[PDB]
Amino acid sequence: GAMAPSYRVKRMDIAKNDEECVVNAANPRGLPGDGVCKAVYKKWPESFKNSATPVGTAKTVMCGTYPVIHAVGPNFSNYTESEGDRELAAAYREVAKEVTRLGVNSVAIPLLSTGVYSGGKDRLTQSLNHLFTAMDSTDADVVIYCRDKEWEKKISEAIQMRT
Ligand SMILES: [Cl-]
Ligand SMILES: [Cl-]
Ligand SMILES: [Cl-]
Repeated sequence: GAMAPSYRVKRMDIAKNDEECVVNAANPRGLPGDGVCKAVYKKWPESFKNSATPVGTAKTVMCGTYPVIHAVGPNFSNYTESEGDRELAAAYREVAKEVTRLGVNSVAIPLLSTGVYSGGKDRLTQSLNHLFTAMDSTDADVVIYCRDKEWEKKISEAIQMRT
């Protein structure tokens, strides 16, 4: 575990992370995809061997010894708000199980279902709160990666609020 487990946020490409493993915002079919998923495919293509997994689950595949945790958030275009909310919470719970199983001291994580799977809605708070629910009981240093300047400020505020 980390000596003083923390949350941090950085506004940069998660493919350039300084953590011991990465969470991919994957699609269920293990396809190269768009956004975070395409950056992850370019950086760690070997990790897409048998990475297909259902919505609401996470499947880890090693790129060398570097773990890529493929976490499949729901696409809110297809799911009801209710069912999507349940699957998004479940995906993060499976990420926490994988991070724990791997014994890493740090993890790089995007906000699941906030980009092309958001169904055109702002889900910063929904996705971040489900991240916290899952990861709060883990002792890994969590580093959240985002691309928008205003999102960085809002995520930083939410982290600092809890102290
Ligand atoms: Cl960057
Ligand atoms: Cl997304
Ligand atoms: Cl963002």
